[PDB]
Amino acid sequence: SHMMVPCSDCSNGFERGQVPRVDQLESSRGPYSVKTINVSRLARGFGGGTIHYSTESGGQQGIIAVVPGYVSYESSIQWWGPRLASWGFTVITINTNTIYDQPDNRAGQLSAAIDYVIDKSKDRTSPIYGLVDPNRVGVIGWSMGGGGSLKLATDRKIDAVIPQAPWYLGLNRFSTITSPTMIIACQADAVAPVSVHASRFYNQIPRTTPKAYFEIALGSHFCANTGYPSEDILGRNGVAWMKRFIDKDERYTQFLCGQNFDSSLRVSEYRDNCSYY
Ligand SMILES: [Cl-]
Ligand code: NA
Ligand code: NA
Repeated sequence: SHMMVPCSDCSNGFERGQVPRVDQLESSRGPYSVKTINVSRLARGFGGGTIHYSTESGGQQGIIAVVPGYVSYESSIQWWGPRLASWGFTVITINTNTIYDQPDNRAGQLSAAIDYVIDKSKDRTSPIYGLVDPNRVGVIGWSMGGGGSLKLATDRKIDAVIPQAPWYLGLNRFSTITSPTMIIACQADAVAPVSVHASRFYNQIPRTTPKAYFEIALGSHFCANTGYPSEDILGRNGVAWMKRFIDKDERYTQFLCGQNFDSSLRVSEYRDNCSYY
């Protein structure tokens, strides 16, 4: 076997840390200090990126890979890295092999990036040696990368998916997705119109699969990217989503359900099937 460091801040399975306040979830950082490892483009199967991780709480950490869109780089999605790592996930934000790569290719690169992290967790020279649980993985993607994230869920066992402003064209198996999926939609999107992409994909996913549709009022296609004005609230729901579905931490259902999120002028629509969480 490979050495795995126990979680030393866990109970009730993988429930890590204390229950936060909503304002803590909305903050730019959770309770843990974020460390980073640069991954060069020489990495197998993707264009490199950055591993974000924390060590205070020990191991058994879920793994998350995050991918950008067409003609875009890691910075567009990088905010998810430190945000989620600060809550006890090992998170790799990536560049793609080329910026022109299409959704199904981006799905394979998310898969490769997960596997890269797993491989490093078995490498005695890596800071993340023994830190991760290869059995608990999630993905996040923007635009064509969001399409890729949904595609990957149909090809690999994925514990949680966050497609943001997703774009996908053609035949798909989204009608069979069993991974808990939180779609972030940008209301005014002219690149991946929600009526064609995000909303349709949400509606396809099985009723028994936990899901959410978080639509940012007036948002452009870029509305969920690094530095945009909804990092606070998108990150609140995203951290809760990954806690609930990667860590199986049911203390976090309260942050996702019964909230009437679209009462805020910032949120044009919120859908969920909370009765199936
Ligand atoms: Cl747009
Ligand atoms: Na590479
Ligand atoms: Na609203």
